[PDB]
Amino acid sequence: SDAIKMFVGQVPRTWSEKDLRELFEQYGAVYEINVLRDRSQNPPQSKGCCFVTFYTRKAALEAQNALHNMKVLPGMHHPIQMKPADSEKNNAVEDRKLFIGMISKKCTENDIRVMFSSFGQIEECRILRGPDGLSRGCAFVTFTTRAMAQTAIKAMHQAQTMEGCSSPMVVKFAD
RNA sequence: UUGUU
Repeated sequence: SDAIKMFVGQVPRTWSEKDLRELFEQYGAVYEINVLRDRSQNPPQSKGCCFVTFYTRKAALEAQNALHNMKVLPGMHHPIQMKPADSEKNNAVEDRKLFIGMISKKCTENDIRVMFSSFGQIEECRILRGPDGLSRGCAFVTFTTRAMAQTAIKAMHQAQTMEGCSSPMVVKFAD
């Protein structure tokens, strides 16, 4: 597939980029290798992990299948751990998720889904409830794209007041 | 009791 950066743990601290390139190139072409370093004192030191960026997702997956939880590098007591790097995380859920406040306590998950369905696909909708299943009068709504969440906010924030509520509905990005 | 899982 397209390029992807993988985080790799249980790499011996003595290994450099050269050693890592050699290992990974067995499975697919490597764009870049970067050993994570600690510069807190002299000299800089490997943190025992690296990033490897493969040109294709296919290569990354083949390396993962071959290595993750399978290959134990020299001196290690656990096998390589490999997964996509944090920097590759794209649609953080946290940035696509709305807090909906001041909704009626009678409001159902389905009620909220319907109210907000016109703005995009809703991947999740949860009413916050207390111990006795009573609504806390608020919800979380996750859209598939933040774009759809912004659209809902502009259209729905304080647009109406629901049954039993002291103020208009609150629609905003979740904390 | 405006309540952010």
